Amino acid sequence: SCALPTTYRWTSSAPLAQPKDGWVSLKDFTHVPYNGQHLVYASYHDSTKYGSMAFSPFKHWADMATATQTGMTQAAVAPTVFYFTPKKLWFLVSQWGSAPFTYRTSTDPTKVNGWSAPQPLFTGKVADSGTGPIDQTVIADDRKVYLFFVADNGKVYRTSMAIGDFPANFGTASEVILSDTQAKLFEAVQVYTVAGQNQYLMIVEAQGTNGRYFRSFTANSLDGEWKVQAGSESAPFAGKANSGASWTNDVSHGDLIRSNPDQTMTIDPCRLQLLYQGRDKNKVPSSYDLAPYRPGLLTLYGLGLEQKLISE
Ligand SMILES: [Ca+2]
Repeated sequence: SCALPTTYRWTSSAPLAQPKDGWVSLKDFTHVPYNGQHLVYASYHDSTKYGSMAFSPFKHWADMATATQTGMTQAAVAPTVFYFTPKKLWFLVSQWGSAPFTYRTSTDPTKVNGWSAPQPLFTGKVADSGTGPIDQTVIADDRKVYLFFVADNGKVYRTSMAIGDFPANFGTASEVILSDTQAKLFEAVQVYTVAGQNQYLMIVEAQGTNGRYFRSFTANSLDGEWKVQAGSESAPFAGKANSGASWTNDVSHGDLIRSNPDQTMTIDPCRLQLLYQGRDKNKVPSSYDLAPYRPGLLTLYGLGLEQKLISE
């Protein structure tokens, strides 16, 4: 069985790429499989600001370090990329600029600067947050499309629309679905359909005493109740305690590897992997925004498909 484990254990790659000259970090990854290749969009930070970028499509993770890094002329910070089958169109969702969250569309998601003009996807605000809504994800079932987000404030938020309405502005409304301390429900929410397991998986980034880490929750439906799965820093979904990463304490904002680029955000638990951001634990960053984040890949320990998966 590929059922998600009670106790997670991973092995990690080394840093998978360095930012090209003029950039300090690569962050906040979103990945889709595309024509047999890895297609990764990301935030980046330079000396003074954030932007967004993509890597040239690459077959193997070893390839990521030399893939070409192309900046987007219109920033799409903390992006989400997927294919929306009921419109036969690719979507890139992001924060800031013309609306709290925006969407843009394309027939070919590898045209880094070929996306449509952004339109509003969400125009709400939330209470008790110094950032406002950040770090969206989007995911659908057969009935509805859902937007989940966080706010640096201990809360996870949700809104939805009918499947047949998408895309449109979700609007101004949102609901708190999880609440805890600021540290416990902080950033980088992601939600997935777990293939073959008849369930949904949520991960949320938390600030731990040893580093950033992910906490997991599961639900029976996207409009259902989320209950904690692996929520402690000592036994997290993914963190210093169980990553196998020697180079980074942080296990931070990224994307599980999706089996299917579509709007269901499906993952194959038999092939469970996390594309994350980490940073050198042996240097103290100048500032958070100058932190030297880099991509890394976790692969779950003990998979039946381990060898086939690791060797690609
Ligand atoms: Ca994200």
